[PDB]
Amino acid sequence: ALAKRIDAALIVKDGRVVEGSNFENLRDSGDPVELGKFYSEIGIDELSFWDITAVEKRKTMLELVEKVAEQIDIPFTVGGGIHDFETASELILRGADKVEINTAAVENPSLITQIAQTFGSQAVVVYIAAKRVDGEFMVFTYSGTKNTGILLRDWVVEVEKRGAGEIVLGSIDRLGTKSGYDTEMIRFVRPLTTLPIIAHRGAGKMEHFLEAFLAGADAAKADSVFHFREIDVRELKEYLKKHGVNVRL
Repeated sequence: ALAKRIDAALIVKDGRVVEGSNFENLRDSGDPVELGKFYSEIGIDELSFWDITAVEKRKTMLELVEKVAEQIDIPFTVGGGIHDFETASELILRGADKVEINTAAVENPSLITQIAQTFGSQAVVVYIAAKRVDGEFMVFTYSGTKNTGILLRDWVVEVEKRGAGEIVLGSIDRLGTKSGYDTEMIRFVRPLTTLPIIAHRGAGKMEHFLEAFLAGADAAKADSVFHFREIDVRELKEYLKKHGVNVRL
């Protein structure tokens, strides 16, 4: 098999973890590099960093990927406000395994192609934020707030065609919610693409992850459930492996 992956997402701003973590065993529980590193040691397969720095942003983001590339041994993705090829190229550049684009991809899909052909499809992740609108899955930009009018089913196909290597599927309705991943959305998207699917939004308990993997997800991304210690990563992996999921352990 293919191993299923568990991803920790970190939101960062000015080199800090926005809202920190409860890993007080750490020297600075709000340091993304030390927190990233610590997750890699306890059983997280990949890391994700989303930057919301002010402009200050480029230097901040470059310093982040430099310090992470040097310290951590697992794959990592860096996003966003990465609006052009040059910024993307430079971050990959500086040590990021992948760049994640969302609003930029929708507004410039050719941006997927450009990074893909210079660095390979494996270097490009497109975050799709989607929401049911009148019985239809629609793609949304600007953190889930702007209805683009594009069907999920069409963007998924287009994203693939342009050469993305992987897709985050984030259920806007589940933002903040704790009651499971949107497995019906996962199951909708699964037969449309052979790209890897990373589920995002909704995780509350270990069983949620088993459900998303049944749904066809190749990876499951979570953040605050991990940071706040609601779910222990080791315990999550031992639970998945006990119920037949092919996880890293």
